Amino acid sequence: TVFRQENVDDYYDTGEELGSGQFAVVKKCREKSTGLQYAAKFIKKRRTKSSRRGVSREDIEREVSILKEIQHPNVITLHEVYENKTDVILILELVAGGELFDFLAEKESLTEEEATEFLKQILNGVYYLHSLQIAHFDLKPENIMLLDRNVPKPRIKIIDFGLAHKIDFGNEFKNIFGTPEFVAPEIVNYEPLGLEADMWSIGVITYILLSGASPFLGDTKQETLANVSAVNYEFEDEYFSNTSALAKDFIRRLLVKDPKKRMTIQDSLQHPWIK
Ligand SMILES: Cc1ccc2c(c1)c1c3c(c(C)cc1n2CCCN)C(=O)NC3=O
Repeated sequence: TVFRQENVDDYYDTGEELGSGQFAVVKKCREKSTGLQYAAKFIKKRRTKSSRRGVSREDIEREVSILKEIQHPNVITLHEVYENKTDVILILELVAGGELFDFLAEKESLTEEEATEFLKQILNGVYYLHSLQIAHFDLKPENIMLLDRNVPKPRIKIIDFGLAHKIDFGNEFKNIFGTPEFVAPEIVNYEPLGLEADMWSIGVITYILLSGASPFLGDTKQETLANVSAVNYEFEDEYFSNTSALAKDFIRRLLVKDPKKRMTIQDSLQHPWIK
């Protein structure tokens, strides 16, 4: 697909850097015509099959494709897409609030009820995504951003659709992932994937949201992958002493090895802990 060929620097005033990845850099920017602030994600094109650097066109095309289809309050919105000889620039909505977990670290421990306030927003967004048969495939704290952190009840936005996929009938999908600590066993054992994987991550995220401790993070990468696969974790009284029974039951119904037995996003919204 053909993207905007004009130089992004002709319509935007690129500036400060917000974050860096192996094949991408996101800089803050200001649109010249509106004076509005956005986020500029510079994805490095592979532009040479043999090369293991840069991202493949197919992968970029897919993220853009999914992004273009998204339109929900709890999901980042794609503004424009430019490209030149080396990069594909995605002008994304700006979540000036930064990471939800950084904002939370700056306040007194949230009550379980307040924690649920944020989690619900996450669920809403994932509810939208799964309703569109789209799996994020990379849900993790760092991808839970805040639109504005200087407001009564800050809004959360799910970002990074680089791993997102359009789950369609007819053909199974084997593997694609990131951080072991947050992926589901299906991903670890390269077994067929689906919307269930996102639900697993949700359970992992709520667990951290409540205890502040990761449920599967081990000493070595291998240990984590083994912890996740063996689906072994615990609600050690040290961290889950002030955690309701309903809270734990929610996490339990999500941290299930067998996908078909795991709670669906529809179920989670109806769970008594969420009410
Ligand atoms: C205010 C702020 C700070 C850091 C940001 C971002 C925004 C940010 C943004 C986006 C992405 C993909 C990465 C981003 N990062 C990198 C870190 C993501 N955990 C994005 O799509 N919008 C952002 O504001």
